[PDB]
Amino acid sequence: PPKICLVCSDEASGCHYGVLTCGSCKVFFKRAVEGQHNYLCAGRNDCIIDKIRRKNCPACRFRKCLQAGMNLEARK
Amino acid sequence: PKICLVCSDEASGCHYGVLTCGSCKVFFKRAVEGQHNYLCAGRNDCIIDKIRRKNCPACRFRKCLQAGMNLE
DNA sequence: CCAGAACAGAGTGTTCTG
DNA sequence: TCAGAACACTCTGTTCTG
Ligand SMILES: [Zn+2]
Ligand SMILES: [Zn+2]
Ligand SMILES: [Zn+2]
Ligand SMILES: [Zn+2]
Repeated sequence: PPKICLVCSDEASGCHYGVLTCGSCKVFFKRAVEGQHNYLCAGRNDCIIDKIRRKNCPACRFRKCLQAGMNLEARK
Repeated sequence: PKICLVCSDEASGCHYGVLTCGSCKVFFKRAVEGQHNYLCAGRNDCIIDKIRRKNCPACRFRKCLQAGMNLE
């Protein structure tokens, strides 16, 4: 049965930083947590984040990472 | 003075028919030539400003067209 | 199996030129 | 005048490595 990234709904590769995610959201989260952490949404902070649109809004992608429970300590 | 009609950034001059910055100038050219299928993650109403213009090419491109940008 | 590094490509914006 | 080239920099996602 299918394993689904809890952030962008792409096929998940495994449990990364505590949450079932794809490889691209894994490394996106690590980069967001180590980066400028100044993200702006051009929308309403509800942007659709899927395989097609996840590049559009780093702010909403990162919000969904946090909301899903991702953390660098990789606590479940 | 001198404001980009697309993203509100300081405008360099009149490009492809409209007063725009350089980033919007080259973005528009790249978009017209460049095949792309742009899709808004929003409502097709995105805020386009100096930082936010990067987020939504679809809305940036739409504003470009609606402002009258033309390859001549 | 998973974190992190490394690699390569896409996207963006500036500088320079005539 | 502004269009184009091209350089330089950021963001992304897959493949490697430990
Ligand atoms: Zn994902
Ligand atoms: Zn958003
Ligand atoms: Zn602009
Ligand atoms: Zn949009």
